[PDB]
Amino acid sequence: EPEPQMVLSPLTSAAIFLVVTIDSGGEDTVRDLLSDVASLERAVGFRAQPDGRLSCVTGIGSEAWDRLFSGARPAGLHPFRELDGPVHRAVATPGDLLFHIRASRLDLCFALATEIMGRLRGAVTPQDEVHGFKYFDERDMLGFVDGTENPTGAAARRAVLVGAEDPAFAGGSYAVVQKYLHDIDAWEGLSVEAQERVIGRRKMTDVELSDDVKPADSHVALTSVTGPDGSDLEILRDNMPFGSVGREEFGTYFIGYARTPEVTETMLERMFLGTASAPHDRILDFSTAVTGSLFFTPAADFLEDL
Amino acid sequence: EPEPQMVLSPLTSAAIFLVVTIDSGGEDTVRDLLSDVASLERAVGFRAQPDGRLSCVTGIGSEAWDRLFSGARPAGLHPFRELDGPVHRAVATPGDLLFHIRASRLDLCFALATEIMGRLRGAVTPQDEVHGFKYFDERDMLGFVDGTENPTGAAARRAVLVGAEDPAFAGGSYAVVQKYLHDIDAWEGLSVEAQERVIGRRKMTDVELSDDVKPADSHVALTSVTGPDGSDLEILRDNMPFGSVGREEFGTYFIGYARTPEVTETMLERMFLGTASAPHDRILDFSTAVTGSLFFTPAADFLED
Amino acid sequence: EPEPQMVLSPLTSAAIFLVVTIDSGGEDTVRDLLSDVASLERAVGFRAQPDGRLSCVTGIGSEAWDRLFSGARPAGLHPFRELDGPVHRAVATPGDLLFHIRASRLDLCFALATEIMGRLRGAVTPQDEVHGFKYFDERDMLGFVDGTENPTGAAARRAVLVGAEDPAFAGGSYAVVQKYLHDIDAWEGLSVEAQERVIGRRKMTDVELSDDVKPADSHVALTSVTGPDGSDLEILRDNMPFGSVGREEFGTYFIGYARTPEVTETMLERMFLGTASAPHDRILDFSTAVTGSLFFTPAADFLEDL
Amino acid sequence: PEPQMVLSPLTSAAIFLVVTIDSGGEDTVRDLLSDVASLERAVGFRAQPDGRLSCVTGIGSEAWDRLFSGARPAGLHPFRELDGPVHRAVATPGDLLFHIRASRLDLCFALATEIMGRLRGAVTPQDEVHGFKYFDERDMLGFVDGTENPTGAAARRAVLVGAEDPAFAGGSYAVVQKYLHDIDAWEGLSVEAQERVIGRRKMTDVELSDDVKPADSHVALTSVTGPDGSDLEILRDNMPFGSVGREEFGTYFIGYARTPEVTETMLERMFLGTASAPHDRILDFSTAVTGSLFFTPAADFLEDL
Amino acid sequence: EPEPQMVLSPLTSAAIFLVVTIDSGGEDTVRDLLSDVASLERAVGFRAQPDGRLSCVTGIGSEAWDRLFSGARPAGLHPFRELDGPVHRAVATPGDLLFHIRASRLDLCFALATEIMGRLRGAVTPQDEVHGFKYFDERDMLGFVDGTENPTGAAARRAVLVGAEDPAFAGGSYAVVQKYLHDIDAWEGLSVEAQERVIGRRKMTDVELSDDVKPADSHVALTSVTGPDGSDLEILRDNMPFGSVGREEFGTYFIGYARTPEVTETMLERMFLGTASAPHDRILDFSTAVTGSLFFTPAADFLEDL
Amino acid sequence: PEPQMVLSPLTSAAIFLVVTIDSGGEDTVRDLLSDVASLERAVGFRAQPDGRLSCVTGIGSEAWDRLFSGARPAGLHPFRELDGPVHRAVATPGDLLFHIRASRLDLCFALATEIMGRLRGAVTPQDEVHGFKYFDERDMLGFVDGTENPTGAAARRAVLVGAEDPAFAGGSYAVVQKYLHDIDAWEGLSVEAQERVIGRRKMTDVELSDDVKPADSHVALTSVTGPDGSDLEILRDNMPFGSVGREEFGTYFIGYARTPEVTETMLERMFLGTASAPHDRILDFSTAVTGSLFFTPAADFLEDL
Ligand code: HEM
Ligand code: HEM
Ligand code: HEM
Ligand code: HEM
Ligand code: HEM
Repeated sequence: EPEPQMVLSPLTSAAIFLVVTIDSGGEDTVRDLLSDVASLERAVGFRAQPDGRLSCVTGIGSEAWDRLFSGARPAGLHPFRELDGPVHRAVATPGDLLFHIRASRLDLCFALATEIMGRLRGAVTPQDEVHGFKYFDERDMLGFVDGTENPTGAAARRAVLVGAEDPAFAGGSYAVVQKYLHDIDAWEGLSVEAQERVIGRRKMTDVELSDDVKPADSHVALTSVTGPDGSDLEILRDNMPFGSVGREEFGTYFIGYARTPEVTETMLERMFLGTASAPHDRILDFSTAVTGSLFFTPAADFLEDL
Repeated sequence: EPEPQMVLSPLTSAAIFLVVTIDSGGEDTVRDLLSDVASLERAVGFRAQPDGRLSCVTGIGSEAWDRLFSGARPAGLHPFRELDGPVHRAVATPGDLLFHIRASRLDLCFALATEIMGRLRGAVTPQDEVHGFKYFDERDMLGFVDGTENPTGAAARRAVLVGAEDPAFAGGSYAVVQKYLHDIDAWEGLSVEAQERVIGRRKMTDVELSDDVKPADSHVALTSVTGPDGSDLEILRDNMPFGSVGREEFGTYFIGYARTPEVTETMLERMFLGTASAPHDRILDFSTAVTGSLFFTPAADFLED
Repeated sequence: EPEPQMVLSPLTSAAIFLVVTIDSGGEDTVRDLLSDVASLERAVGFRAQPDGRLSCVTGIGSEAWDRLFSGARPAGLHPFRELDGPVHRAVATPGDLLFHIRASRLDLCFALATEIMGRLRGAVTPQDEVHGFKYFDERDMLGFVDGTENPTGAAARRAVLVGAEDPAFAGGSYAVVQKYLHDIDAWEGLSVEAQERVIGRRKMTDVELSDDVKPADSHVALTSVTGPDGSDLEILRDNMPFGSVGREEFGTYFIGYARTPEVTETMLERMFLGTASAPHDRILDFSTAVTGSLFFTPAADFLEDL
Repeated sequence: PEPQMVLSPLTSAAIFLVVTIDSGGEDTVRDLLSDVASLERAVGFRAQPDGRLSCVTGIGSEAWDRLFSGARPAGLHPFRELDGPVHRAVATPGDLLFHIRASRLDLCFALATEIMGRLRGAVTPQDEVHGFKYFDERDMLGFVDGTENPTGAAARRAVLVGAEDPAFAGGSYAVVQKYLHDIDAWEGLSVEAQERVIGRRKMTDVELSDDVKPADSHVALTSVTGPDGSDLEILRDNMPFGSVGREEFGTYFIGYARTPEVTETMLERMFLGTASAPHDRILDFSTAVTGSLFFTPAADFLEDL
Repeated sequence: EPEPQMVLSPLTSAAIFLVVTIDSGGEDTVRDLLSDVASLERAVGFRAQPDGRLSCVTGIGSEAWDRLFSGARPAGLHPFRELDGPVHRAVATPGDLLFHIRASRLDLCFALATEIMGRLRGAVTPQDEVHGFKYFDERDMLGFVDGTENPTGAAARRAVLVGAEDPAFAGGSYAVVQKYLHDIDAWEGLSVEAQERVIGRRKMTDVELSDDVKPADSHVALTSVTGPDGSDLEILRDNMPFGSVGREEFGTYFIGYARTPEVTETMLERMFLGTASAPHDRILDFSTAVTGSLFFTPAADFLEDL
Repeated sequence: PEPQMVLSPLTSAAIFLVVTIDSGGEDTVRDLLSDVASLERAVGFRAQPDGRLSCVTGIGSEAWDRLFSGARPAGLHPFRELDGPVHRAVATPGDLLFHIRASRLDLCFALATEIMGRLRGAVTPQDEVHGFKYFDERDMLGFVDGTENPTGAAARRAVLVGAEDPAFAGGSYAVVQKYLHDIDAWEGLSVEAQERVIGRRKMTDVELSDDVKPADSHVALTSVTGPDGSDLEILRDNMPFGSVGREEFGTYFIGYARTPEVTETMLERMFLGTASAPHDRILDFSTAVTGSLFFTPAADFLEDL
């Protein structure tokens, strides 16, 4: 192979998501940083082994790709597509670079973020900064276990990493991000049985509701899709809660990785636009998307060589 | 008698500091919450034993004290006193309640803060909310180990908890908070040897500089105070870094507990106003205080009733 | 002076409860063992320090007391008082000796139990043996967090240990054990909101229900008692799940320590016989007591000197 | 093809559940087999990564024929009784095996509860054992147990069906026997005598040298080389269990191998002896009270049902 | 109390023992260091809390005490007394200062030792340096669990700390050190049953041999001594293995603390000189003492204020 | 082909043992080599999983010739002395290397004891070092040590012999050098000067930028690009050691590579210098007192003797 970035990371309990745009003239500064970001990851992380588990995944948007590089583009790379649904909208917001920084402790994330933004001062404009924290039993802001059906091992490699279909960019992946805010008051007004019907799984035990009872507009129903192959289409997610109690913000930061954006984009269409049997994903009646961006996360080797 | 709040907490790596003012008419909602805050601490924390190490310490300001209660006031409770130094200023900012929430993980802090603010929606106005994280070798935002000379065990009990000198309020303590922002660019322009001269200890090994070489305007020099009998006056600190990379905010949230505010206030006067030997604490040449408040943290029993 | 047993133990995640009767002629063998039980706890436990957290608490029943010792009896010691409620029955079952063994691992518990019983074979007859385990995040078999409102530190010392009121036995405590079996099918038939009404706290978050809403026949309602003093009366509980899936046994092993049995017995009367405003504790509609015994757990120095 | 979790990390707790399928139970069983992987995830995922919950499902010979039609695994037959001059290996009923392992008992128990909940009415329990690791991987006779198990690629090659039965590649054969030990007898031997029974040193777990290791020692009789001269290996995960009230001290034996021929050879040598050894001396202190053989299919085989 | 030094330490798995003599003219350097040793302990240790468990206990010998201080002497302070037995001899070797440094990791021990010896360069001459490590189940070099019968809690405070019998020096203790080397070949030639008869406990299970079978010349027999009341006289031990495989050195570094040396010295006389019943402690047939020193470890306050 | 445990997890304790084979000792050493894997398991198994005990056994050039029938690994020769204008890399005797690592020194010692137990009489100790990692991966000079080692596939490729010497695939080449430091001298430097010697920042471990990194910095000289254009990498596991009484503060260097050409190049650069650098400045505070090269065979090689 070539070495991929740390897309398949161990379970980590803290994250920083940084989205920036590249200012006029910024391209050179950015190119230098990209070639050093792996060694900054080691500088910050190595001394905190082995509990640290610090990783940084760097992604580049469609328009930024063309400013930074010439030659081939990854096959799937385009701007995030707005979805204007009957009721709900998936918005598009600007973002040229993504840093998805993960570790077992927030401070490690922050130390690496500090170093990266230190090198980019003057070249970039911050668009989003989120400090995420996992709840102690892998629960999210809605109180459900979040992560359970993610693929693992070889299945994950198959679902997430670009291969032979675009061989110049093998080891890469496509990341979609959306920042969601929740109406927790509304959510907390449902009974548990009602909430389970929205998600499609049991709250306490995390056992999937049987097909005979799981609503067609439940989240798990609409995000299960089968390919042309008859095989299930999979993504790798690492959703993180965030918020502020003083400003009444409670949020889920969605990030989904896939070997092609077509998979992630299909799931999004089903959620926002609905199907024959479902107006839309019921989870969107409690969750509003306020950002939306798409990035390509190259193989590690690609970045080293600049 | 009394169970104190969890003022002497184990080392914890995450904190939420929440400072609020009480709206007119809010007093009753607040009173109910104060009587329940211990049981919220257990509800959220008990199931995360024993790694969770969740605690909440609740403090009440001088003006709010008068709105909430009648009868005795704690002897030492007054508003934070501004210090207008020749060069540096310690400001005073509004705050009626303090929640000092600590645990081994941020999410536990957040869950408890959510519960508290949920019960207070409509009664209070948030003034400050800070999510702190300790760096992995007890270092602070300036890269120095932070906490080393805090008292422990019986020395800490003696330094922090109100006793027989104000017996109605035994088990209590006085908390001073200041939010500091640092000029990291300036700081990182000093050599390590220069930084050590600012703090008064060695950066990598955390060994105190010897008396013959420690500057008089170093931080450790100015915050060492001896009482009339010649014994050292101590406080208990739990400084936490915080920040945002995007907005270039790099901060230290200072919190100091003491059995009387006179100790904390003296150290502050020495830092801001100087001594014969020292114009001011050199650490203030890299650190600006943007909040300042004083609270009394009652014994736990006091709140139960 | 006196050093209590390890009644106030840290949280431990395994236990063995062993209840035996003394055969005729067994008294001398039991007396020798009682003087050695602390040294066996060291023999087994010391090598697994400090993770091990092995503790054995030894309790003696009312009629056993008279066969083993002459001199003073602890003031509160009598047989367990059977409760014959309108609906639900707290039975009293034989028990001369209790060994309440706790540790962070079952094998340490088992090792100690093996050594104790090895010395006592010939002289005792086992009546009950339960291997208990912690379930998830301090949850019991009904899926609720169990322990939350126990007292801690000074408050626990005062609620549990005999003092000046019985000075010959200061450092002692009274233990009540009852093995409960649950009807899981019935219980799972309830909505979560209905279950929360039975217990009197929220299931997921373990927040207590407000006075505004807490039923009077909720468990938390009936087991809250304020003394003549105006102060609450507290016990220390360390309930352990146990069971067998093949036999459909799902259980809670209740053990509660108190400085006098009057406290424990009142809570039991409220639960089984009811109050002015509540027939009986609704928890008993899904929980059957099949054992019941009371024991005195002497101070450690009492046992040493035999 | 993805195998089941036969090669598991070291785990300190286990539940072994053996059941028979009632008449008419076959359809309920087939549904459960297709869901058992997702129950494993539901129960286990929230305790990652310390949980290490795994369930291996095995199917007996007669049950295989009730549940499926067409080709059978080449090696699948009922456990063969061994009627030795002194010691006997009995065969007991069992159609399905759930070998559930984790770092904590409660994860095992939660998964067993879910499985048996789906099978209520279709199956009858024959055996349920809750096993625990004892100290430092010791068994109930006080010896370290596991030391010579194969690891990594050697283990993959010893336990997984391959080319020799390609329709069932990814599978394995599990033999289970529940043993009870006569501890009184055992503890009457000196340590040196016990070492001669096992074939290794008690405290250090170093193998006895070939010049002193008896031919009727356990390690001697269970070391078997093929005609090509290579060692024939199995993967074991013996677990202690017991009840102190009943004076029951046991070892639950489970051995996995790519063909039952390997496991069965070792068994014949233990029970029936060799030219130079009447039987395995360990059987003078260990009685088998169960005996069953199961085929543990590749994971994909179960998914597609 | 006055604050004692960390004589009662948790179980720690690494130690450095440093014994030095003070050169002529060294006295002042030494006095400065003694007043700073607690703050060096915090500097080195604080950043590794709470896994670190670094402690240093500082002791002063008889002749050094007179060079360093005027005022009272601790009542019990004298040079270690050589014991010239019929077969075995307890030697006395020079030592003015003892640093007993303990932590969960060797590097913390070493960092503190480096700081201390750095301040004393020029003033002192090293006599003994041992780096000790605990075997993984609290076993010593002879393969027995070592530490089992040590006192804990209040019993330990009573056994080790000076009180009202020498009130000027309350909070202090007396440390005896001896470095032993073992004849492992001889030892390994005994059966386990024979080794158990030497020590007086069971090897694998660490259960004491019963009084009716424990030999009078076993180690546990000769180091059990009762005071006038018939109460056991106890010390606190923290023996540490050490060794060098290339030089065939396998050793136990003995350190025992007591409130008066009379107790420790009694046990030593019994071991080396024997009694009416026992020629000498059989453990000495496999263990040779090559050092011997006695130190007083003052209360921490005493060192602060010089 | 199964390698030894060259690529180990991070371990915080080590023993390095170097011996020579006495005349006539060769049969004894051959026996031990065939058992050393089973001794690693005897001692380590019971301490799973925290123990992480591993033993890597290396054989020198002249020992190879005395011990083995046929072909030699391509790269095996005696360590070549380097006689630089200022600093000298000495070559010292050593036939056998045991590189023992674990999370705790007692496991290391136990295994070392057992090995030397079998070898007493047949070998002569030349060096024995008990190493321990500082609490944040620091070496005796106070710098983080290990940061740029390769990982995973990159490491597998830089360390393990492949098809270029197919009889010995799975093997590796180890160079050891024991270094003693002049701490007094080194502590005389400012932090900025020390950073110039190493080529990275002290506290943060960030590499100095190319326009500030000296050419005689350690990181500068031990960066080597092949004829390939690609970086040439070794795998290091340097361990501090020492004795405070004797004023010895040391770094035990061990580097593995798939050919010694890589390690030897870096050594020439350090000791003999380049176009723009007299020698590695680190050698101005570090004296090598040993030097040997060994071949560490595949595990399978040793098993079959
Ligand atoms: C708005 C906040 C979101 C929350 C709180 C959330 C939460 C959840 C939860 C609780 C599950 C069930 C457990 C699990 O398998 O992780 C789940 C499954 C999943 N979610 Fe989401 N989700 C969100 C948004 C999204 C989006 C935007 C997508 C796709 C673009 C997505 C894709 C999935 C997928 C594919 C599954 C698994 C389906 C399967 O079971 O086979 N999620 N999510
Ligand atoms: C089936 C047997 C039992 C189960 C499963 C059970 C479970 C629980 C649960 C879930 C709670 C709420 C959380 C907490 O521990 O504070 C609780 C509280 C309590 N239980 Fe029980 N319990 C049982 C039997 C008993 C018995 C037999 C007694 C007394 C004799 C008792 C006394 C208490 C007390 C005093 C409280 C706390 C009330 C307060 O909030 O002040 N329990 N129990
Ligand atoms: C009856 C209870 C059993 C006990 C307590 C027991 C115990 C042990 C112990 C202590 C060892 C040595 C350490 C090790 O390598 O794990 C061992 C090795 C072994 N046992 Fe058993 N065992 C039992 C039954 C069985 C059975 C029924 C079989 C095979 C059918 C078996 C096969 C093996 C094998 C293959 C080895 C490794 C031999 C080698 O060193 O190459 N065991 N057992
Ligand atoms: C080679 C030196 C030594 C070794 C290897 C050794 C080893 C042991 C062992 C294995 C035990 C039994 C377990 C325990 O309670 O710790 C023990 C007990 C004891 N040792 Fe030693 N020991 C040594 C030297 C000494 C010396 C020199 C003394 C006293 C001056 C001493 C005093 C004791 C005492 C007081 C006990 C406990 C007695 C009681 O059981 O009530 N030891 N030692
Ligand atoms: C006194 C002996 C030594 C000390 C104290 C020492 C210390 C260090 C330190 C602090 C680093 C920087 C952090 C890192 O990347 O690990 C480093 C890097 C390195 N050292 Fe050394 N080192 C020593 C000897 C050697 C020797 C003898 C070699 C080679 C023969 C060597 C090869 C390397 C290599 C290859 C690197 C990384 C180069 C890169 O940055 O790409 N070291 N060493």
